[PDB]
Amino acid sequence: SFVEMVDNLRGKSGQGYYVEMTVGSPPQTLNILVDTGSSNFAVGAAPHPFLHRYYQRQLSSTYRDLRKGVYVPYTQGKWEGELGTDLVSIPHGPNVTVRANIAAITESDKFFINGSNWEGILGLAYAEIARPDDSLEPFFDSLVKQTHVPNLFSLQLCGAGGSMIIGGIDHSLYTGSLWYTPIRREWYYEVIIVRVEINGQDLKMDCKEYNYDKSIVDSGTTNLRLPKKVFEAAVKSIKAASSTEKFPDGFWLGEQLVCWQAGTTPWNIFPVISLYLMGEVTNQSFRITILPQQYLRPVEDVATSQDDCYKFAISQSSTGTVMGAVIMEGFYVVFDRARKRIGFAVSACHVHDEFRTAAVEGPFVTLDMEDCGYN
Ligand SMILES: CCCCNC(=O)[C@H](C)C[C@H](O)[C@H](Cc1ccccc1)NC(=O)c1cc(NCCCC)nc(OC)c1
Repeated sequence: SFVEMVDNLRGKSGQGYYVEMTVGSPPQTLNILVDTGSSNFAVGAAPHPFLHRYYQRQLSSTYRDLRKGVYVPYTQGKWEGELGTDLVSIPHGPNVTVRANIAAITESDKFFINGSNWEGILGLAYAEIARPDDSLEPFFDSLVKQTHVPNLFSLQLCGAGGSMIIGGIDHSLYTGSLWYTPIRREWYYEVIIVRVEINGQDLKMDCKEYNYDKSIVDSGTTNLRLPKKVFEAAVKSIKAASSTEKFPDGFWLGEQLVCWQAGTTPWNIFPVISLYLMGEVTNQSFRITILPQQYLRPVEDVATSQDDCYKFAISQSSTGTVMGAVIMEGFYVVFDRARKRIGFAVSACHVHDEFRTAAVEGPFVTLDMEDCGYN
């Protein structure tokens, strides 16, 4: 019975999705960003301009110091602090309490986000990328070891809350079939993209380019991030499709925003993006189709609530493909750790106009999918 965990997430793709958690004895309540792109559980533990509250180790009778420091650098931001353990619970999660590793953040740089309403981060990926090293057991590993919570969780991120189903799959959160792609290696949630189409036209690149470095699923990043060569081809194709309208080159860099009179956004001139993922069966893939309503991120114009403004949510990467929050929105994503696979289905909170639809479709036949992984 997962109904208690439905709608247990708040926040947005721009500043992160967070779940409520309690740490220590007596319980201290904190809002924690859910991050499938990392593996450290860390909380603000000292005053900071953008923190409304923080973990007070001194007030917890169950806190234990590990006398070890830690620092984590991300694509954006970094923090350092002191490692320790304490009792942790998830109010709108499974009814259980675990002793988990906790990094008490004492200094940070461009990590906390003004007005985000979260005070910590829950890294849900594997120990291989945990800092300072892989012997620091991540939270979800601790959860599975100390309780009977099954070794999987699912994320339903919704655009303009959501759900994190801890320990299972809630069939009422999606429609259609779940399609699974193998987790290539247990460090990030690494996957293999075997084909990319824009408005049904193949990008016709060596599929190794799509995974150049790696390809990961990351709820803790906003954008779809693409390696240089793929980003240029994708932007070139998207510009061509919307060429009847003018945008400054800063828009295509995610710097500048674009606006239109409310209700006149020309969605039809922006193409759909189809990402084909390696399937579970020999020579078989499936595809997920991304609408422009996902990669044109709505941004509030505080000057005049007249227009509808958007930011281009596709950016260039030097560390491989990242399927960020705008890609996961509208899909139900199953992180099936027990079976080393990630499932995609159309979400019940799917983004839809009236002419096109986000979709998860298969099967497709794709030869030599193994040659698409970077080495
Ligand atoms: C040590 C090995 C593990 C390192 N693993 C990463 O480094 C991954 C690739 C990355 C994280 O998901 C990071 C988590 C995060 C979340 C909030 C604030 C800072 C960092 N996220 C980003 O670094 C990132 C976040 C955002 N926006 C914040 C809202 C998130 C929905 N924007 C970016 O734009 C480039 C990058």
